[PDB]
Amino acid sequence: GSITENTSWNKEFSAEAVNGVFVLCKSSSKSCATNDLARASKEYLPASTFKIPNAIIGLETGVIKNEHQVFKWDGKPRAMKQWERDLTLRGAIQVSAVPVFQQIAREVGEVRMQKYLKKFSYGNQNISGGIDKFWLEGQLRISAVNQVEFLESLYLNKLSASKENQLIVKEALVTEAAPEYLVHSKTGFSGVGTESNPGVAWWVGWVEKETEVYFFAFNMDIDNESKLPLRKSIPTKIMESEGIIG
Amino acid sequence: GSITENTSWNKEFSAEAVNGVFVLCKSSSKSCATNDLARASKEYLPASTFKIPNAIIGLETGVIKNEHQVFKWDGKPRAMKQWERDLTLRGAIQVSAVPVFQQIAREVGEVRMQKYLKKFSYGNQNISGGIDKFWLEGQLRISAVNQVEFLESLYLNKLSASKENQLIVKEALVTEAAPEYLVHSKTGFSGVGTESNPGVAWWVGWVEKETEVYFFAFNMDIDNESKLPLRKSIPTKIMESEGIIG
Ligand SMILES: [Co+2]
Ligand SMILES: [Co+2]
Repeated sequence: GSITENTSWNKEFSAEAVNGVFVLCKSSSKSCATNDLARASKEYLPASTFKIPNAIIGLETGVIKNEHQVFKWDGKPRAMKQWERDLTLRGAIQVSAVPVFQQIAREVGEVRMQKYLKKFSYGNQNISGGIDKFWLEGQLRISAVNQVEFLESLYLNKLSASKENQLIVKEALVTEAAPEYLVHSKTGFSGVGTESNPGVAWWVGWVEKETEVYFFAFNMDIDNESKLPLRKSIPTKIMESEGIIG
Repeated sequence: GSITENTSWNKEFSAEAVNGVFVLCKSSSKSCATNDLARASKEYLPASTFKIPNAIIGLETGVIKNEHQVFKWDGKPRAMKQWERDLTLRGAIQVSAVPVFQQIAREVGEVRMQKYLKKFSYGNQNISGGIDKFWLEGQLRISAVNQVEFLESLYLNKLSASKENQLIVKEALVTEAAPEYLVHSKTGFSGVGTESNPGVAWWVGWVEKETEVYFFAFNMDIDNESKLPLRKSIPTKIMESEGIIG
C-alpha cells in the first residue's frame, strides 16, 4: 500500500484549534491520505479502541461465550450509571463499560493476551502495567496507521481468529447504517491528562460505501472533556467532504 | 406457539385505510401479538423479502463465494438505474436488486432451492413456474408468523446453514443503527395488481434493543404505489409506541 500527505483537511483541525491526525485509506487502491505523516506514525494509548481486539480475544479464548453473550451487572457500583445494567457485546462496546472488559482481560490472562497481540501485530504489544489496565493507563501504544492495518485485517477476516468471531465483532461495531453505506467504528478516550501532556481521543473504523471500503483512524490531543465530540465531528466532516458519508 | 390479538394497534391502520397485519414477538416467536389473528397466518407472495433466504442459500451452495462477493453489472439494461452498477451483498439487498438475485437463483437451481426451502420451513415451499421468478409472480407464499419464525431461527443461527453464512446475511440486513439498538430488516413489494386483486407490501425483521430482542413482520394490501411508505411508517409507529425504537 501507500500513503501520501495532503492539506485539504487541515482547515477542519485549525477551525477547532485541534492537534491531531486523520488517516483515510481506500481499499481498492491500497492508498492512504493523511494531514500529518509524522503524527500518523506516532503511537498513543489505545484506550477504549482496545475493546476491538479485546472482544476478539475474549471470543477466541472462550471467555465470551458467543454473540448473544449478556454481561450481567453484579449490582455493585460502577464509574458510570449506563454501565450499571445488563449489556450485550455491542452494548458493552458502545457505552464502553470498562469494568466488563477489565473482567474479560483478567480471564484471558497475560500469556494469551500477549500471544494474540503478537499475532495481531497490535501496536508496541506492551501489556505491562496491570492485565486490566495496560490499554487504559499502561504501556500499550498504537499508531493511526497501525489501527487501519489492523482494521483492514479484521474486515478481511485475516486476523488469527475464527471467521465467526471476527464477523461477530464486526457487526457489534456497526454505528451507522444507510442504504448506500455501513459504518463500523469505535471511539477511545484516555483522559484529559494535563496541558503539558494531554490525553488522547480516538475514532477509528471503516466505511463500506458502494463497492469501495474506506478504513480510517483519527486521534487528537485532549486536555478538556468538552472537546470530546471533536473526535467524531472532525473526521466526519472530512469524510462528508470526500463524499464518502453524509 | 401462541398468537394474541391486540386492539391498540388497529388505529394505525384505519387511520390510513389500510388492510394489513403486524406481528410482533418479544424474546421469541412462541408468543406473538397482532392486530389481526386470521391475517397473521394468511400467506402472501414474499416478493423481495425472499432475498433473505435466497442470500443464505446462495452462500451455502457456494454460488455466492463469500462475504466480500461483488456482483458485477454486465452493462445491460436493468429495471432500475440503481441496479445498473457493481454491488456488494448488502448493496444488492438494500437497493433490492432483483436481477442479481434472479441470477443467484438460477445458479442455485430448482433441486437445491427446493431442498433449502424445505429445510427452512419457508412458507408453502412452492417454487414452481420458473426458477428466477417464483417469489416475484409465482406460487410461493408465506405468512407474517412464518416470517417471524424464520427470522428468529436466523437470529439464533439455528437455520440449516453455517453460522458464518447466517452471520454474513444478518449484517447485510442491518438497516438502522442507534446507540441502544440495531434494526435488521427487509422490505417487499409484489406490485400493485388490481383493486379487486391488490398486490402486497412487506417489512420484516427484528430489533435488538438493549438485552431484549423483538421479531416483527408486517404486510398490507396495496394497489397504488403512493401508499408504499406505509409498509414502514405503520409498523414503525407501533414499535415506537411500544417504546422499542425511536
Ligand atoms: Co460490514
Ligand atoms: Co444483530
